Amino acid sequence: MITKVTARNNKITPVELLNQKFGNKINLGNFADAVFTDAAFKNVAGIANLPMKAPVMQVLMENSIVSKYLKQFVPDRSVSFVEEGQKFYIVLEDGQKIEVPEDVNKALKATVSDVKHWAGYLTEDGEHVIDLLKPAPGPHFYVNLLIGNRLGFKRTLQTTPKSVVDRFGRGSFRSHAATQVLATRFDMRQEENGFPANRQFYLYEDGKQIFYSALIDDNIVEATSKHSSNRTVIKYKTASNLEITRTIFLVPHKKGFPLATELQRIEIKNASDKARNLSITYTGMFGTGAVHAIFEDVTYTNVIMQSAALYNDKGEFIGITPDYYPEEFKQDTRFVTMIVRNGDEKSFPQSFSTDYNDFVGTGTLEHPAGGSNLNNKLNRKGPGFFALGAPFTVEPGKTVIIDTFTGLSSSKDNENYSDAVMLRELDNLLRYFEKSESVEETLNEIINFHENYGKYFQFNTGNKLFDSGFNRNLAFQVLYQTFMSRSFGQTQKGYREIGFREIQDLFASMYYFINIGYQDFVKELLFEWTANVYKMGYANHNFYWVGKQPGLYSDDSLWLLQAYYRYIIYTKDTSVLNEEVPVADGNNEKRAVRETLKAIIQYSASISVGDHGLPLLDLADWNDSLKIDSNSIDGATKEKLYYEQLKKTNGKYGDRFMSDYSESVMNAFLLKLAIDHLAEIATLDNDTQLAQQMSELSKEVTDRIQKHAWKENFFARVLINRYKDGSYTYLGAKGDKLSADPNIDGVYFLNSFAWSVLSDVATDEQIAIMVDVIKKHLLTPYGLRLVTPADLNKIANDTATGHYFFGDRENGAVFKHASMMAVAALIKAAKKVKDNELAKEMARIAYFMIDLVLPYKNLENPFQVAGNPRISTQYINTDTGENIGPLLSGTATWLNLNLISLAGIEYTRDGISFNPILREEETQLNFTLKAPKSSYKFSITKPVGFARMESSEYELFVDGQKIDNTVIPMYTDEKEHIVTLKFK
Amino acid sequence: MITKVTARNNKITPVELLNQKFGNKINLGNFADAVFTDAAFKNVAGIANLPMKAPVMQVLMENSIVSKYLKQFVPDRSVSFVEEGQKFYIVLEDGQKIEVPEDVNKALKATVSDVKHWAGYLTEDGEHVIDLLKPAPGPHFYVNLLIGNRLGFKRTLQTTPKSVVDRFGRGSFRSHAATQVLATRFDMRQEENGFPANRQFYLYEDGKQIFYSALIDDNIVEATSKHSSNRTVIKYKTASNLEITRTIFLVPHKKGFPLATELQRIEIKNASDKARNLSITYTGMFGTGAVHAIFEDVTYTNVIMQSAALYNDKGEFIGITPDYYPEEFKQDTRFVTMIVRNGDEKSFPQSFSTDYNDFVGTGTLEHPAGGSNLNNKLNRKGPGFFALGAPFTVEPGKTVIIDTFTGLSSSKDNENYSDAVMLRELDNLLRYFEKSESVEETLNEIINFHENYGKYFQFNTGNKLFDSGFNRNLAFQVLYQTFMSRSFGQTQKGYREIGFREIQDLFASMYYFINIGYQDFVKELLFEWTANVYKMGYANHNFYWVGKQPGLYSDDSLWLLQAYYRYIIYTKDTSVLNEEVPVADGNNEKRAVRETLKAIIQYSASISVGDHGLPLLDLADWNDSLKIDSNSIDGATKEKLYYEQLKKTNGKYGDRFMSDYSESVMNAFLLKLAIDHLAEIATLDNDTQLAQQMSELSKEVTDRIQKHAWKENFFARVLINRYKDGSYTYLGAKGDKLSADPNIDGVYFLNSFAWSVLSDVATDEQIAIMVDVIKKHLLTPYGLRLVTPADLNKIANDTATGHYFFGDRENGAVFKHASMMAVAALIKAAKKVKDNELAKEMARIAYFMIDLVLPYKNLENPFQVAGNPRISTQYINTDTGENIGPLLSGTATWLNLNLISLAGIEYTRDGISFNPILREEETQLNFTLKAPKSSYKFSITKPVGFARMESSEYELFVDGQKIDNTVIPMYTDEKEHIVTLKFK
Ligand SMILES: [Cl-]
Ligand SMILES: [Cl-]
Ligand SMILES: [Cl-]
Ligand SMILES: [Cl-]
Repeated sequence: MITKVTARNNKITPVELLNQKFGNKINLGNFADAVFTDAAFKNVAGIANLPMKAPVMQVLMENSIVSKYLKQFVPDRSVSFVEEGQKFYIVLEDGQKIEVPEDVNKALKATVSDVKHWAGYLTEDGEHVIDLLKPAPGPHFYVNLLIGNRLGFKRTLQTTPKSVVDRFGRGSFRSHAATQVLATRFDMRQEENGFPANRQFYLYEDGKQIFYSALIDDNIVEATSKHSSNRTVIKYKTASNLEITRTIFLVPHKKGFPLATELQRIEIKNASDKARNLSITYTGMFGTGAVHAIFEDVTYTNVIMQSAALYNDKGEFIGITPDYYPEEFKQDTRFVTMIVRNGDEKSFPQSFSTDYNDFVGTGTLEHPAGGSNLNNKLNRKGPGFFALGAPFTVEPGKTVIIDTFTGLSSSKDNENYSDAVMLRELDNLLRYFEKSESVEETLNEIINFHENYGKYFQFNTGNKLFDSGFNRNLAFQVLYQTFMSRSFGQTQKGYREIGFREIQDLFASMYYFINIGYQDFVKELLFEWTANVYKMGYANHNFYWVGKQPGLYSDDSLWLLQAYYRYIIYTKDTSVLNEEVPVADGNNEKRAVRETLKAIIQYSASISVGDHGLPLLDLADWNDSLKIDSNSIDGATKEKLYYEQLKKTNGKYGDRFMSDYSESVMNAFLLKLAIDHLAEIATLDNDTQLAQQMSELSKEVTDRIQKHAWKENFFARVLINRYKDGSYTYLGAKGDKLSADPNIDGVYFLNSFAWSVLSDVATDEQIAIMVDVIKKHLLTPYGLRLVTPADLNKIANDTATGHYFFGDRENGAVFKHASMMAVAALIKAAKKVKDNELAKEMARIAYFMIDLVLPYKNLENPFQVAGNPRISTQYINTDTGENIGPLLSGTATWLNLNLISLAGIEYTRDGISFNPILREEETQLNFTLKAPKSSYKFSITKPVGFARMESSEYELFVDGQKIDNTVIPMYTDEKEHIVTLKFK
Repeated sequence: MITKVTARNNKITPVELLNQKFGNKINLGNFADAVFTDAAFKNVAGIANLPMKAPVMQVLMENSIVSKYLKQFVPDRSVSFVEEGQKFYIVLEDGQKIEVPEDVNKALKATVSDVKHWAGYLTEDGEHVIDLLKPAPGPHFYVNLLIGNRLGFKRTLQTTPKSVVDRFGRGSFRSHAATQVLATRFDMRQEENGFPANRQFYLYEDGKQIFYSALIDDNIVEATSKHSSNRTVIKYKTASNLEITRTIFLVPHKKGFPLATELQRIEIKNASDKARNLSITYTGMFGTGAVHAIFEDVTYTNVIMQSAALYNDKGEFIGITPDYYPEEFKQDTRFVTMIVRNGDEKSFPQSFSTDYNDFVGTGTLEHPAGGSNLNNKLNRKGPGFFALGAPFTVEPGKTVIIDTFTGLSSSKDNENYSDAVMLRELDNLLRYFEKSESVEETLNEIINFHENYGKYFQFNTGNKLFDSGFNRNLAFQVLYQTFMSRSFGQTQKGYREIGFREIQDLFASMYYFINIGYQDFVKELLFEWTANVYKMGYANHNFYWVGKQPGLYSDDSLWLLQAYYRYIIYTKDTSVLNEEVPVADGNNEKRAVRETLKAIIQYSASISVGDHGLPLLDLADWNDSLKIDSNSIDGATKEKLYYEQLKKTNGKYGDRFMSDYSESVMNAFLLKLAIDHLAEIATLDNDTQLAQQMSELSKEVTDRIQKHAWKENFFARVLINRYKDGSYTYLGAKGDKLSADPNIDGVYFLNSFAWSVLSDVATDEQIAIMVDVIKKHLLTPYGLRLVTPADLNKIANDTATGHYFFGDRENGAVFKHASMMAVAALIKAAKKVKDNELAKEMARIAYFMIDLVLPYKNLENPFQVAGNPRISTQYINTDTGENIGPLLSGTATWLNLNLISLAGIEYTRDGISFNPILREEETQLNFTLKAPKSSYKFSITKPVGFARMESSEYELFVDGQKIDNTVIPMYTDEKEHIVTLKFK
């Protein structure tokens, strides 16, 4: 009877149909756009020969002239617009070509004139200039991320403030953890991160609204947004020649300031020849302290608070704070204030409202009925809506500046906390920003800070989109992730703690922090992670103020050896091994770092191992889908069972924990690398016993991996020990019996390849075999997928039943973080494998994948690939090519490592092992590199084609002297050194 | 330095300041309104002599003419408007009285003209007629609640659909449990129950928007809403003489229909002299199946679904369904369809959109840029936004009808479930509603169903607001709560299961259901609760599909004896005692109801008792604040410990469980009543052994309560057993040492009084003493508070510190459910106490409290008392008098019981024990009463003053015969009997 047609099962698209109906009576070009004319999909209206994919028909339908014109043909007849000469015609299925009227011709010409820039463009400094009327490619594309600065102050990760701002300034603003200053919204749309009033304001004249910052109407003649490094600037021009500018940024911390302050400066220039008597109404919504009650008890969120007014020492109203009854919601105190600067005069708000219903009245948020006559009523309840009002006359050619300060003080940074602390810190803040120029000086301080931070590594290639993308945008994102991990963004809105394994972010950022004088901050972070390791060697899976989930995931601790290795090899600072750091078990116990590193290795190499001597998988490892063992145990449980086992069987600590649990081959590689790292650290520390022990153990673990985990054509991913009849014994290579694709024998995991190489286990021949498998079965037109299709229900039960349509997340996506770990392996191998043709191929795959993740390239075909042109996104949908959020991701961290590796930089025992791998079409590469006590300018030349030091002829010079040693010294002479490499 | 002034600490209000500057220069009347002119509160603008409190200055400020005029004086000068003759003047502090201009005079006259009806009015049938422009007293005031009908079908409480509708049709619509059909909103405002698009639509003419159902602009000349029993009707008239009517109701279930369907009929009449070519765009937002991911992973909610189109057998598009990938979200299937009826023609939508971004475009939801040219694009992602479009020409004087059907099919009502089941059920639904008249016939069926249901008891007094409020509105609410408990409303939006103790709702509703032929449904509910009792006698605290929380709260099982007693005494059906019902412990074990009732009593009278032989409190009882014992145990834990104790101490089952846990005196009263009830049931069942055992146990328990819980001037609330030195031994009477009010010796709990009387434990002298304490310390100007101030930290560290400002919830509110249980006690005692002056006083308190809870009285001073004039609300704030939500409450259930009790009806062994208690000022009371096999007309007359059968002279007649027996038979002769009572 009734039938159902899904979006995916719909037989044909509008553009396919347009081509069928017109493709051989007009030239449709390389791109076109079309819409079905009715809900049964039999006819289309389209337009030919666009420069890229873009929703042109949608914009044309918003135009009353074109819309009316089309209704003489649609819906019963299909039509296509076509431009010949500089005239537009409409075409019918029967062949009639009708020259469109003059007014339709103009509208069509204006609409197509700049399609190539509809998603905006990048400045030479990598800032995104966005048109406030144009459609968005996707919900992350027009988003900026802002951060404070708590360097030099306590608990930087846990206390730095953070904000998200879209092109209209929508979004939210948080202090520590998920403490909301301006309210988050948890609703149906990814596009809605915050309550809609946040950061927005209205202008009035003669009691009538003339402007709302989140509404572009016919009275707005220009409106653009510019996302830059740690600030957003939004500009509008009215038909009445008012020029409005909004600048939004977070205040860097200073002693005595509130823990979080977001500053929004509003400049209003009267570019007309007549004075105007205006007023502003500045609005927003404070976040609730009772976040869970938004779901459970909205009335509770209202009754537990009231609004309160703030007054300076002269008795003048300055703004609003939401006042809470319960003690648990009094440990933070929010505020909003405003100063109006009008010539000589400084003034504060003259009126306010604090009840959304009274403010909107019979109107809407875009056109509030009470917006021009604020009622000065302090609301007895929440929610903490606010509106602050002030009048000002602005003379011809003059500007009025309104500075707004929104924020929160907290017990997290103050003993003996009460709202009296907020009032003192707010006074400190307002005194600091009393002089108009202080706001611009602080903004310039922010700009200069991030510019200085980025100087660790700077590309100079003349592709300015690439150079700015790396030198500014990626450098900022890696700083952002060091402080914020994966805890905040446009669509990351729930409370998330710091995952132990996300020490990875420091792998890339540590060099940046060390080269602006913050080596001690890097050490602090290393020690903070180290305090989340237990005596036995497992780790809290997550931490924030304290740690939780002891040993729940099997990979976690192993990542810490990579962090220590990177730090110690770069700085030669072995003193960190002797730091006495709290053990995660508590009871006031401390242990030297060195002994904790040994314990990490002993847990995964000796105690928590399976029948083949490889680390147990436990609940899961890096891959949360590998819920292979349904009766897994965490580390606290394992520890108790382990001591009971040693007593029952007369064992000694360090003996294996006995079980039929499955083994993680990826953990085996992380462990082998960790052991190598500790061996090299011990050698640098002149600790001969530990170096010998670790070198021997590395050899042993390598032997176990080769004997038990190489399976025909790949390193397996999991070894399975509970089927003694042999029905299943491994997952992750040919013959595993677990493929869900009839055309593939085996399941193949990208990380088995990547980590076999990064750990220096895979032989050259094993690499060649695995790369062939990757080319055939893991490399898609959108990049390297994480794994091939598997049927894990044959061995396990519940991370089962699929949740995604093909292309999304676990159903076949390109996970860009994993893709970048594979690229790290491809680069490392391309530098050293003997076979130059294997090296060439691996480098081609590396650059292919980097090209699919570089954010600036999202502006090449933005309405297909979406993403965000200044900030990474997490995955590529393999059905559509769309880059899909969230923003913060291991992608950015490993992309940074990978581009520096391709430029040739690896830090080793004796200095910089220099071995660059350029693109085949590049003939030059130039960059600068900072070190703590020296600097370098690197220049690389080569012919077109693949070239690498392993197989190509070259000449290397340092400071004008031809040298044969490709390990460049780490200089300490406070000079700039010139490195020149010329391939023959 | 900076100072802070809270809403509550603000020294003086605007009206206080208006009175101070003008109160002896003009007569400000009984009511006035005022606003501060600026943020420092030094001056005011106000208006004199209003008929009630109302936000008049707010409405005046929305008026351009009045707002401009007031700027000649404000903010520097205070002003008051005043009306002399029928002309308006403005007064200044210096005495100047200024006749205001004529345009200002007109605006002022118009604004004040109908203030007394700004919150709407009630029709004679109790329906709330609401103006769509006027402000709301509070967020529950303009709300209606809708319900389906699953009587005659399986799992009624778990499967009946339900909806919330405000005056604009905003809100949400659910199937089983918290399954969302139309999306709920969990955001900052109590006013926002649903996604804003839900139920709303636009009209277009010549490509231009002319109407949006949720926007009243200058082109709307009339706009009202009428909330009635189980439907809402919203009417608009445009300046162009279009008349638009929306009717919203839930479809009663029929075999073959979807489990949930909400029908919205839209009627568009062209009351002009020229035909109009119009189109409609009908919108909404489907609820997500992944509710938790709205908070945790919004991107997930989008990617797991796509939109799909629906087509009838002729290939015509009919609507949209959101299609889900994961199996767990495929067990319900949602739909929306639409039919346009235009003269002879029936048509279906010609276009649709399913992407919110494409629909709104550069516009707003109120003015969407894509609303008149839907794109016919099926969205590959969620959220499930929908817009259905259709054109129609409407001739002069003619009407077009658009019927919309929104709903969900479910596996909860169908084996072998898939979306094919939805398509079949939708076809059945649309075939049923093919003929235009079927919609009106179903609506009339609903109206007639609720009118017939209410006939069990009908008041006929000189007050139609009271009569309709009881006979229609309260009767509906009690039905609603029988099906929905406390699980849904404007602000009740989380998932809530059925609380065991909320069997209370059936105490009132069972008589209504029995008198429309649904006695078997009442039995089924009794058996359903009985299956949530464990063998030992404790109960699951909550249940829905299955039960949970075994014995967590100590009072739960005892309420079931009141339900069985009411049922058995009314019907004489003792057969239910022999029903074999599953025990909550499972393992396919069943037990006869009789033995389960005995076990309930044994648990609280013998096993789970403390040192005084009274029931243990456990975690808490009816009162969730009595977390006195921090090491409490649930029933499963207690049962395991109990069997171990019987073995260690050589005991027998039925012996006391030994502990120092605290005892609940309220539970002792519930238990004593339960025992009396089982004794009487056993006597009716001719079970002499059980009757004698229960009568003896009642005597024993009464003696325990009198000996151990009467403490000088009150029955205590908790006995404390863990302080062997006597430091504390009770809570709830003089001398308990636990008061937090220096002026009160002791803590007093309203329920100690109420349940001591309802259980027939309190002596007349005890009642007199407790009523005195109540008058002095529990009776406020807003009614009976639940408890006096207590400092429980002295016995239970681990506490709270309070969470509310004074007046709200636990900090001193009038909890209206508890107030009604106390009124039930006051009525019971007033009928029987020997002292007529005590009876008179208690009846006065009873009617005082009833007057404060009757919903229709919320329209007397609505901007102060708020609430909802058709539906109860939960509490009264004792600082302001505001009635605060939520809507569903034990208030309605016990109000219904109390008003019937006051009218004189109590069912006893031999019939109807008739003993009415009228108001002193009443001289007559007439009502009708239905019984299963007879009916009654009751008439009572008396002179002014207090009269009751216990102490006043009267004559009682039945069918014309004077009688002395005040127990009227329950007749079975299918005749109407006339009962006449005349007090002398
Ligand atoms: Cl994000
Ligand atoms: Cl993996
Ligand atoms: Cl509610
Ligand atoms: Cl109580």
